[PDB]
Amino acid sequence: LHTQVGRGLLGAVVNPLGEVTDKFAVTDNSEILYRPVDNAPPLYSERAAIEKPFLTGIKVIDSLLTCGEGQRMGIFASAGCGKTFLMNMLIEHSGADIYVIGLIGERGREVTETVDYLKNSEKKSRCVLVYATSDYSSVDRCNAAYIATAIAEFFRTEGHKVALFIDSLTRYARALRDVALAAGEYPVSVFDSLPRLLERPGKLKAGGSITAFYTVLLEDPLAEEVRSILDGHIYLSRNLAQKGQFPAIDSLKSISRVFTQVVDEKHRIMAAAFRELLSEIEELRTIIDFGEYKPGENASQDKIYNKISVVESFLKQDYRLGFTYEQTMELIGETIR
Repeated sequence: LHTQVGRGLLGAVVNPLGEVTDKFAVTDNSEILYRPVDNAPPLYSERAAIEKPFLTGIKVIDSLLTCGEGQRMGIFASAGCGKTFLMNMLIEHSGADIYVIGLIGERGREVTETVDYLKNSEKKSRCVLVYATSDYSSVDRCNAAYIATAIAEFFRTEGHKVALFIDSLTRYARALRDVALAAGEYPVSVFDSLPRLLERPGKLKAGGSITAFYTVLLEDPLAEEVRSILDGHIYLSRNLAQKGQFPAIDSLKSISRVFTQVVDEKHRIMAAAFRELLSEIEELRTIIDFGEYKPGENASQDKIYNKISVVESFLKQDYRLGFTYEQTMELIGETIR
């Protein structure tokens, strides 16, 4: 019902009981406070409008799927489309003050993977990790989500720009379902914990912000209405991963619902122009695989064909590399020209 919060948790690993069990970094700060894990979402009047971009350093995201400070973004993928590696990129190449990661229902190898990743990360001293493995109860998995959010909420009230990661909402949802049948399942369900959890992030007028990334596993009914609640979603295409396209983000099947609110007109024009070229390329891919593309016949098709490699090159991104907003807009500029 209460968890540890504060700068003293920076660099630490926290189990579903709110106790530190490991560290991936050590900091000079030792601030430890206590707050409840279940807190009310901000009043609408307390919430600031999402107007400022949350840069990720990932070209396809920053250019076509631009995130906003205080936004909730879904990450939809089937294991493995490189979901974990996308999250790692989001941590490395963004510029948040503090990163809070909640790993829900992960095998435990997996938990150690994230820890070993953080142990060599440059963001190590700005991260807090909360985990719940497959060996913990369904109640403990749910609390892992609340603890991570509550930890993030404290940093937000201090005015920090916080990025919250929940991997995954899928395993969290199962745990919630198992908990629901406990006590045999007015006016409180166990099923409604999911919206309460998701409306907690955001930018506060009086405080910092929480930009949250919720991962959803694909193999689902409420995968479709976690989508309904959030402010956008990123889809990792299995097709794109197998073609060696990394990150395997399907731009055309993804959206940031705050896109036009966080980029200027010049950006908006380039993005729209890029998406059309993308659509034209997909049309040609079909025509090619149908065996109806002969060079020389249609000048427009030939012009589109010769744009495929530069477009693919723009979408491609080494996971170790991060791009500034000026670089991304510069690159997409030569792609559509």
